Amino acid sequence: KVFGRCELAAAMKRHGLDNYRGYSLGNWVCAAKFESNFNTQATNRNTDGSTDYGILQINSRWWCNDGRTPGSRNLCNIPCSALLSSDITASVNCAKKIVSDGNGMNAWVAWRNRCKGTDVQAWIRGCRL
Ligand SMILES: O=N[O-]
Repeated sequence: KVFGRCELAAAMKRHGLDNYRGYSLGNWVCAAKFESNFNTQATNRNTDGSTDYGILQINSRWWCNDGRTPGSRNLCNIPCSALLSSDITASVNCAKKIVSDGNGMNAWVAWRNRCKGTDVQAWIRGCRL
């Protein structure tokens, strides 16, 4: 499913991401835009053999099992295909564990390079929240 900007913002708020670990809703919307273009079916292979999955591009090196990343971890205890659902519950719950892991949102390269230090509030502008 390809989410609209305000539709995603509302689902993320519903799921409790707004100000989670001090990151405002705009940060998560900005990250999702640049990681997956709001597409739940997004997948990208990494140079090391692992793969990023879903709207928040969660990677199989640590977080999920995709049956093809030998010697990796499954810290969110899920198949990576669960991250590709039209329902973002599994992605949001895994994102909460990632952001709590010590490095905050710097875990997302696209956030660090494209969202961090910018006016992220612009991403929830005009939305009925
Ligand atoms: O993602 N472990 O194959």
